[PDB]
Amino acid sequence: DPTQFEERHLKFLQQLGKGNFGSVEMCRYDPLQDGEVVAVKKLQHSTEEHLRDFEREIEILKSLQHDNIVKYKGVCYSAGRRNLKLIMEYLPYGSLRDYLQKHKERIDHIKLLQYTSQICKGMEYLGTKRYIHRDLATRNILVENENRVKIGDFGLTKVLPQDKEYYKVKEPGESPIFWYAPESLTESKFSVASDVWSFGVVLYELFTYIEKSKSPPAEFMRMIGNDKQGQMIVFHLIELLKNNGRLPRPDGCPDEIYMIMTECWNNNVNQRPSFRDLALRVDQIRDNMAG
Ligand SMILES: CCS(=O)(=O)N1CC(CC#N)(n2cc(-c3nc(Nc4ccc(C5CCN(C)CC5)cc4)nc4[nH]ccc34)cn2)C1
Repeated sequence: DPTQFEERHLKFLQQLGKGNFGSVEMCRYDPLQDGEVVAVKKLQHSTEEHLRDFEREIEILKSLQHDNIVKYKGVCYSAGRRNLKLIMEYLPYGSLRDYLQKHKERIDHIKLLQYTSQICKGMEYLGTKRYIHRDLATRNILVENENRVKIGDFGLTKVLPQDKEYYKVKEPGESPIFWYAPESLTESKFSVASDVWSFGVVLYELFTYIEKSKSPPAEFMRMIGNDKQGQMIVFHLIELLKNNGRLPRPDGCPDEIYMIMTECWNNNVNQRPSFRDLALRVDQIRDNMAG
């Protein structure tokens, strides 16, 4: 509905996030001019290809309704109905990556496992639509309140072809290589199982509390050698992963939780756990610490 969010009533307030190809702004929608705060995603450095990808992303988000997925509100066909902007609920505590850093002193293991469980259920839901997220990372998780997080961005999400259980990317632009499964690096293959690999990296991130020098890029670069540049980095990352190099157990991380991470990081795609497996395992851990 192009009349739902009219550009003349959508007022900019603050910048919330920004990257090479997109940004999110805090805006106020006041049709009666005298209104709700919303989050608005727009492209940056747009092209016809990027705009078509953005249309697919909007359709993906519109099709999702789940407690742990940020809520679609609509679209603004701005610039006289010659451009597109995506309208979403505003989540007041921002990205989980920043929230964990700001509030680590009140976030214990059982809280981390609540966030883990919630991310997992969002991903179970995504898989029922045959969507592959391809960019799971704490920077793409948003915090609604102390007890609720949601997957907040779907800019790299792809729909599986009807007769295959993987999506093969041809020319990969934005590639978060230090979250990628080995078969994504070596064969450009993305699947539910590669999302599970990346979820293991998210779980690692959580239990580092986003401490300085413990991020996946920083750790993998320290193991590879900080002087390496360009494709050499990739070559070494592939060799490292294929022969069982892995992110370390974070300081203070229980062995049981590191074991979850390492089971997600199986080079054998079919042996990785399912998101249903993981959600039940994590919720049983929480419940057996204390319900
Ligand atoms: C393609 C690149 S992108 O730019 O498009 N990309 C998407 C991207 C990553 C993800 N997911 N993102 C999304 C949002 C976003 N934020 C919010 N609320 C918010 C509230 C408060 C603060 C403050 C800032 C200052 N201080 C640190 C404390 C928190 C920030 C945000 N609500 C939202 N609803 C939907 C989206 C969204 C933000 N970043 C980044």
